[PDB]
Amino acid sequence: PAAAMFIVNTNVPRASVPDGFLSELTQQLAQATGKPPQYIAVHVVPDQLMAFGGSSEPCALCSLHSIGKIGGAQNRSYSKLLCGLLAERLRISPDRVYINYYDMNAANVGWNNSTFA
Amino acid sequence: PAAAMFIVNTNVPRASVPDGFLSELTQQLAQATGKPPQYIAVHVVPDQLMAFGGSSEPCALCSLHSIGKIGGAQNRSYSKLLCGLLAERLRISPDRVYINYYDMNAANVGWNNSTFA
Amino acid sequence: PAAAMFIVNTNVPRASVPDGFLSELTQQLAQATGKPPQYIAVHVVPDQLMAFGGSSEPCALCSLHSIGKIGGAQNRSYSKLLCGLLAERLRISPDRVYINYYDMNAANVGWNNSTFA
Repeated sequence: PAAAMFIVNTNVPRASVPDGFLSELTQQLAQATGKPPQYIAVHVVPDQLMAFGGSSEPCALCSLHSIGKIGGAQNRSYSKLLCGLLAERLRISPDRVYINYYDMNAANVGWNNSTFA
Repeated sequence: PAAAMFIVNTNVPRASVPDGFLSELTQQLAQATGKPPQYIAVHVVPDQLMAFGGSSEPCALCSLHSIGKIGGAQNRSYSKLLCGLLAERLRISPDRVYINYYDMNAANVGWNNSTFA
Repeated sequence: PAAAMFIVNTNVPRASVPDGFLSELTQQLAQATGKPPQYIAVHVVPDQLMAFGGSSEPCALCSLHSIGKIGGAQNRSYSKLLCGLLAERLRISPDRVYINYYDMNAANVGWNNSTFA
């Protein structure tokens, strides 16, 4: 199925989030997952009270929930992509980023008054 | 056990969140799960920077973590309920909502200086 | 591997969050998990619109994602620790706290352009 969602939490200021970033994340993830952009959801949360390694330089905590398209090599590619994007667009060092991956069962994803199973 | 928690993240403005909405979610979920309202926790996050399908009309990303009471049919009923509530109260179209469901092991839920196992 | 991350969401005001709290959480969790503080990430979210049991006294919803070091007894110790910290520092009653525990596969944790597997 086509469902995937990406969340990034960061201490980086809202002003540093470029315009079009939501569409950028959406479409890059659509390319990466082989899912249509219409069912990719994205959520960016700046100005958070956060630390990585006990210090407060720019950092991010992210998650990608997806129905399928999750696994070792795939997650490696996603990590390369997303760390690249966060470094280029949000000035965050890749070694200060965690991304948690979740392969969701269709039956555990609600949408449009039902689930995807 | 009685533990369940619901989170909704949305780009909908804080002003559009009606008064009593937390209690409404709590009690509707208590009905739905057959759990006492005293152990239902609720978290609503408005004004978020979000997109669904690459566009920023009202949308929501939600999760329901629960000890038990999670599964295909149950999740379908929850989705009908919650999409209904989000549409009625938050003006969000049900086809712009994801709800992730999690059946949590008692041993993986901390509360009151211990866990539920 | 060394990766662990902790998030706490609470309705408690930002002003009630003491200075040094991020480092405190980081180091206490480093002690608790036997992981180096350099790979512990922490995220604190105050002033949230939240309820526990349908009422809005101070409460928290937290999560600890970790590569390993998760299980029954361990989670009990973590819960004692974290509820203690939240009560002492954030004035939150331990019976109004949920902490969800996640043992993450190395292959499902992205960091530094790759994963931990």
